[PDB]
Amino acid sequence: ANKTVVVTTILESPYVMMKKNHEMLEGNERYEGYCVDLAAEIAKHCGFKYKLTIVGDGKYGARDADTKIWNGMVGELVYGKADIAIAPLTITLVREEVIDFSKPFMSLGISIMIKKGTPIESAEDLSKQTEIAYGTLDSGSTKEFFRRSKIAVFDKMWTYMRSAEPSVFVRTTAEGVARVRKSKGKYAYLLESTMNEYIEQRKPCDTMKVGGNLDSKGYGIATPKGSSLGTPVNLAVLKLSEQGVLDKLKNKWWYDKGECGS
Amino acid sequence: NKTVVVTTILESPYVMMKKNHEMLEGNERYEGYCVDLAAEIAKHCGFKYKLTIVGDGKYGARDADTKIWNGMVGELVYGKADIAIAPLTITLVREEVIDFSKPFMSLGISIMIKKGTPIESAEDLSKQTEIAYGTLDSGSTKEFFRRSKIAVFDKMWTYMRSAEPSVFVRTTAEGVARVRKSKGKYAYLLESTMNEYIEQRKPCDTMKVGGNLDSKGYGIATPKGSSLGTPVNLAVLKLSEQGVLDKLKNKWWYDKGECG
Ligand SMILES: CC(C)S(=O)(=O)NC[C@H](C)c1ccc(-c2ccc([C@@H](C)CNS(=O)(=O)C(C)C)cc2)cc1
Ligand SMILES: N[C@@H](Cn1cc(F)c(=O)[nH]c1=O)C(=O)O
Ligand SMILES: N[C@@H](Cn1cc(F)c(=O)[nH]c1=O)C(=O)O
Repeated sequence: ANKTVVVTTILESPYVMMKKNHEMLEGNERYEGYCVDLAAEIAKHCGFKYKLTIVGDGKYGARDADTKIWNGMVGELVYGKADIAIAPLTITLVREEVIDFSKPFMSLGISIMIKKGTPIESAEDLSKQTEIAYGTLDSGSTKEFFRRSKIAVFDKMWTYMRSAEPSVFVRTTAEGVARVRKSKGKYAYLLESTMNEYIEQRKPCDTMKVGGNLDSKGYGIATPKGSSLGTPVNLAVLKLSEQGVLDKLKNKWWYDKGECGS
Repeated sequence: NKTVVVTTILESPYVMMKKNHEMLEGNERYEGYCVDLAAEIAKHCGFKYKLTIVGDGKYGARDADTKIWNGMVGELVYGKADIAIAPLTITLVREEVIDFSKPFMSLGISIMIKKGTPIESAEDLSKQTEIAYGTLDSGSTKEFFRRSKIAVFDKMWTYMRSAEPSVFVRTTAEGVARVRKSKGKYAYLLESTMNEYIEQRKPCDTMKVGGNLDSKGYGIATPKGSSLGTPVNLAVLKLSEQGVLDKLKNKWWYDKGECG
């Protein structure tokens, strides 16, 4: 019979955030954001009840080279702890081999965040100098993009980042933002364009996205391989796209209440 | 195994007839982004294939009366082709009847005008009557307008469906020619990918205006449940991650730009 769907997700703004009065709230009511709204829409169109659960290790999902064990949200799906992931989870080949993904609900590419006034306009620019350090989220699809790239500029960037001291990798997007804001232009952060565009709209309005994106991809709703939820969830994503709901939700969480002007 | 029958469509710069194609044979008759993409997918999946241009020259729509699918979608649904490798938009009604890979290219509906036309947006088009406008007479753009509940787009559809003479065209080439020859009195609604290609082609007399009206993707399609779906999708993800899709886009779009 019908069972409550366990949703794995991650505290990443503005996708899932603690509500102001979270300390006296319980269950799903503790959270707000794009993916909270998206989970409600998907659940409504698919006819299920659900419980939002923040991934224990705070990771997206990577496979350890030695143990072959998956961590993060991907791990929660692979090992049967969650029924679905509704999060800014990038569709990647290695993940697609072990979990199912809907068609993407949001587009993005790796991008560059600078402190305003930093003399950098492109990845090439970063790669041709050493005064400004740069890095990525310490686990996830961005780091993997650099590790795997055969493109010379990106390989050069990876060769620098992997050996940089102190480490240029950060544990959370928030840590990356802090490092940009505090480093007087001497750190630049490589992060997904969606997060970058969100942060550019937040006080104190001291960061900006520069240059084109380094790649082009999408976030997808993920389920364990072969789950019966996969098909209706995908149809729901396509419906929400075609109805304009995904556009409305992006505007709601990114731009409608932006803090850095119009 | 056997030779995979690929349905596709003549649409620049995805599939085009080569110069001197009349003395060429088979796959060698054709060139373009989807020709290259088909070669890459087939190499990764280890199959031989035959490119075939869809008989009716359509993308795929379901007749409201007979419920029969035409175009490339129809070729898959009725067992005439094994796979479609083309700028085929992923849509809900199609996803219900065929399988799609993850998308290989992003696009949105967009506006093409003859340069100097006093139009900057869909809202602009919707608020006037001097300039006619239309879409490809079958496909996802037409369906977008037919189904939209957004006020500006519904207003546009209400005009287009009843316009006389017809504002709909059989091919993109026909829509572009109509823009070019109508002295600013016809604007064309078409996918941003095609728009951006045409904008950089002689005679350089058209431009894209405004933002895109939606955001979606093209996918590789197979008959529902086909065993080809899984390896083809993995191939699309590999080509994406390797930077090959970007290389192919750069090759077929901005490399052949003729307008500076
Ligand atoms: C891993 C890659 C193969 S990928 O990310 O899946 N695709 C790569 C390719 C360059 C690309 C990248 C991004 C997009 C893209 C386009 C639209 C969207 C959303 C708004 C809608 N997705 S959809 O499938 O078209 C829709 C009908 C629901 C999300 C992603 C489309 C194509
Ligand atoms: N979406 C990524 C995780 N992720 C998140 C970010 F904000 C970022 O900048 N880079 C990144 O890899 C994934 O799914 O691994
Ligand atoms: N990709 C569409 C077909 N298609 C092509 C175009 F060039 C266009 O402008 N509009 C459109 O619907 C589909 O798959 O129906």
